[PDB]
Amino acid sequence: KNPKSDKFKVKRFHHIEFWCGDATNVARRFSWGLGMRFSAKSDLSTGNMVHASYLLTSGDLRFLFTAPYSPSLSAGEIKPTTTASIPSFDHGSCRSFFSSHGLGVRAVAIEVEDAESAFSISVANGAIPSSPPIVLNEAVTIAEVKLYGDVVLRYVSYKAFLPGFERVEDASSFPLDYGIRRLDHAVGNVPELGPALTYVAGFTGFHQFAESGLNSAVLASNDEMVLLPINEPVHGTKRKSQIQTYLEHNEGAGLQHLALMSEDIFRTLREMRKRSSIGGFDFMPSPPPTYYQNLKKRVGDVLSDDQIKECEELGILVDRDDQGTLLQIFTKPLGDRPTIFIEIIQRVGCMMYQSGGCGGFGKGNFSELFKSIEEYEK
Amino acid sequence: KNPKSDKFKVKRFHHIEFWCGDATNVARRFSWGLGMRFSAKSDLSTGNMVHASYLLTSGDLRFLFTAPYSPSLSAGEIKPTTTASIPSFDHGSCRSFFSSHGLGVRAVAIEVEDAESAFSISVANGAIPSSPPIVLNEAVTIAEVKLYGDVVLRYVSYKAFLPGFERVEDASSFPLDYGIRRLDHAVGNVPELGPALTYVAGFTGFHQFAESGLNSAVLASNDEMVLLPINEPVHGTKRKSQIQTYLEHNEGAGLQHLALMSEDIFRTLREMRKRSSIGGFDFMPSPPPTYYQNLKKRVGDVLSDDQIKECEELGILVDRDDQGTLLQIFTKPLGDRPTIFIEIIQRVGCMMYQSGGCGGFGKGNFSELFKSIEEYEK
Ligand SMILES: CCC[S@@](=O)c1c(C(F)(F)F)ccc(C(=O)Nc2nnc(C)o2)c1F
Ligand SMILES: CCC[S@@](=O)c1c(C(F)(F)F)ccc(C(=O)Nc2nnc(C)o2)c1F
Ligand SMILES: [Co+2]
Ligand SMILES: [Co+2]
Repeated sequence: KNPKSDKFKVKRFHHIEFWCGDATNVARRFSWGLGMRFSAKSDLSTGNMVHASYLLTSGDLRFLFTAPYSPSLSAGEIKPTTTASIPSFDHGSCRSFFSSHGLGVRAVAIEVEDAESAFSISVANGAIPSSPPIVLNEAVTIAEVKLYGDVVLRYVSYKAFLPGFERVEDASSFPLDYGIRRLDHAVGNVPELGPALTYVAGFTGFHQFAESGLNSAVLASNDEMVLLPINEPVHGTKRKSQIQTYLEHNEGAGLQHLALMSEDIFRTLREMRKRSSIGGFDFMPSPPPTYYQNLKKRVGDVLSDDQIKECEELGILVDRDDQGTLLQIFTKPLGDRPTIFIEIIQRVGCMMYQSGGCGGFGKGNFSELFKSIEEYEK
Repeated sequence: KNPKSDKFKVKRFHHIEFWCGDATNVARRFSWGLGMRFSAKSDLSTGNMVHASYLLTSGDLRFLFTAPYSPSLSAGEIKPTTTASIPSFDHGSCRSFFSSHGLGVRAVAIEVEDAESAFSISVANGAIPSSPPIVLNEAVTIAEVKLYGDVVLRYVSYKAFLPGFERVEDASSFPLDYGIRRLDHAVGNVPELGPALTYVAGFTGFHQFAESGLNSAVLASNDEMVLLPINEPVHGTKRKSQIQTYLEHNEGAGLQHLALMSEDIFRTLREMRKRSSIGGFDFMPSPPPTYYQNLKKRVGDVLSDDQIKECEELGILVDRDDQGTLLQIFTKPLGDRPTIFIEIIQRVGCMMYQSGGCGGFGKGNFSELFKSIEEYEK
C-alpha cells in the first residue's frame, strides 16, 4: 500500500555531495573509476574563494565533491558578500565533518517543486533545520535539514547545476560513460532505527516501502522514485554487525551506500573491473560457484544460461521479488574507512516507465549467500 | 666547488610522504596519473589502528600517502603499545597539517648511514627536533627534524619499506610504469631564503650547489644526489610572485615541487598526457612554437630535429648548462590549491654514472619563455 502522504511535492534525486579534504583527487579518482564526466566546477578559477567544488555526471547521476580552501582567502567576506557558490557551506563544519567521519556523503539532495516551502513544512513537522532557504541569482532555491548524523537532506528547486558553477571546458571534459544513469537509493546507518524512521517520515510524509546483522525499513516519496532505506544493527550474533562496525569507524550515523542504476550492468561491471587496480574501485569477493549453480532454479525464466554465466564472470548477485528481478553488486569501501560503499544495480520488470524498487533490494541474497557458502564447502 | 662538508653520511632520497585526508583516493589517483605501482600497505588490514599508509613505487621513486583513522580506534593505546607503523605519526599533527595546508608533502626522507647519529649531529648543529630516533623491529631506525614550515626532513637507516608494512597482493598490484625512476630534487618555498639556507645548511653540512619572481639556492649532499632547492619571493613586480601566491594559499612555507627523473621523458609524457583528463595530471600550457623554433639554435647539437619536434608535440622545455642538457615539463597543481606541483625531468651529459644536477634546473627557461612569448605575438 502507498498512502501517497508526501507533505510537499518531491520530484527526483538531484545530486549527492561528498565532503572531502581534497576535492580534486577524489573527483578525479571517482571519474575514472565510475565513468563519470567532469561537468561543472566552482573554485578559484570561477571566483569562489571559499570552497572547491567539482561536479561529475553520468546520465542523471550527479556526484558533487567539495573541500574548503584556507579560511584566510575569504577572511574579509561576510555571508552577504560571500563568494561561495553553495551558501550552506562552512569551513568549520566541513573540516569537522571530514575529520570526524573521513570521506563521505554530506548531502542527499532531492529536487522539489519549492525548496522554501519544502523547508518550512519540514521544519513545521519536526525537521531540525540545517541551512535556511537561500535564493541563488533569482533562479534556484536551496535549503537543508538534518537527515541522520551529520548528513543533510538538501532541497533544490528551479524556476526554470547551480548559479556560480561554470560548465567544464571540453578538453578537460572527457566523455567517459560505463552505463550508469541515476541514483536508485541512498542508505543510512543509524544506532536506532525507530526514532530515525519516525523523525524522517515525520517531516517528509514519506511512506514505508517494504543472520543479517541489521534491521531496516525504506521510506519513499509518492511515486516511490526517492528511496531512503535506513539500517540499525542487531547486537549479539556470531559475526559482529557490519552496521555496528560502520558506526564505530564512521564515528556515528552516516550514509552507508549509494546504489547506482545502470542501463547495462554487464558493461558497467566489465568497465569498472578493468580499472579496479589502475585507480578505480575494487569489488567485494565473488560468491561461490554454488551461488551461480543455484541461479538457474531461481531466475532461469528471467535470464538465459548465457546471461547467468555472464553474471558469474562478473561477480553479479541476483535476487527477485513477486514483481521483478534485480541484478546487484557491491564495491569495497570507497575510501580509507570501512564505511561508505557503492552498489551497482539494474532492475527488470514492473513496466507500466519502470516503477521504483522493482525487485526489491536484494534481501534474499543474505540467505542465498550463506547457503551457497557452506554448500560450496561441500 | 664542492667542499664535501656533510656532517653525516647521506646516501640517497628514500621516499616522499604526503599527508592526506583520505590516503586511498589520493594514492589511487597518483598511481594512475604517474604510473606508479602499489607496493606496500599499513592499515587496518595489517593491524594498524592509527593511520592508513599506502606506498607507490616507480623504479627507486617511493611516494607514501598517509591519513589518520578515527582516534577512537586507538584510544586505549599508548606510544609503548602503539599499532602505528610510523611512530612519528600523530592524529592531531596530521589533521592540523592538512587543514592548514591542504594536500601536500609532510616528509622529505633521505636514507642515511645511521639515523640516530644523523639526528644527534643535526640537533647538536641547530636542527629543531621533530621526532626522536626510534628503532623499528631491531631493523630500521627513523628520526625527524624540521626542514621548513611543517615539512620534516626524515632520516632512515637500515641494518640490512618499513617494519609493519605488508607487500601488496599481486592482484591489487598492477605493474604500471611510464618510465619514472627516482626523485631528482625537492624544492621548498619559504618567506625568507637567508635564514632558511643558514638553518638547513647549518645542521646538515650540505653545500651550495649553484622577472622570475623568486630568489633561490640549492643545498646538496657530498655526492650531490640529494638536491634541496629553496625559494623566496621577490616583491613588487608586475606579475605577482608565484612564490608569494604559494605562501598565501599554502598558509606559509612548504614544499613547492618534486622533480621526478624519467629514463625516457617522451614516453612518460605521452603516457601521462593520454591520462590527463581521465583521472591523471594536467600539464601547464605549452610554450609557443617560437620557443621551439628557437631550440635549434640552442640545443641543435644535442637533439635532432625529430627529437626537437617530439619536444614540441609533448610541450617539453629544454635548458642547458656548460656541463649538460636538461629536458623538463611541469604539471598543474596536484590538488585543490595552487601550491604543490610535479616536474618531469631527464638529464643528458655529465657522464663519469651521471653526476647530479647535470644541466641545472632550467633557470634559463624563464628568460627563454618570456622572449618566445612576445616574439610569438609577432
Ligand atoms: C558487505 C557489502 C554487501 S551487503 O551487506 C548486501 C547484500 C549481500 F551482499 F549480503 F547479499 C544484499 C543486499 C544489500 C543491499 O543493498 N540492501 C539494501 N539496500 N536497500 C535496502 C532497503 O536494503 C547489501 F548491502
Ligand atoms: C609555473 C610552473 C613552471 S615554473 O615556475 C619553472 C620554469 C619555467 F616554467 F618558468 F620555465 C623553469 C624551471 C623551474 C624549476 O624547476 N626551477 C628549479 N628547480 N630547482 C631549482 C634550483 O630551480 C620552474 F619551477
Ligand atoms: Co542497496
Ligand atoms: Co625544478
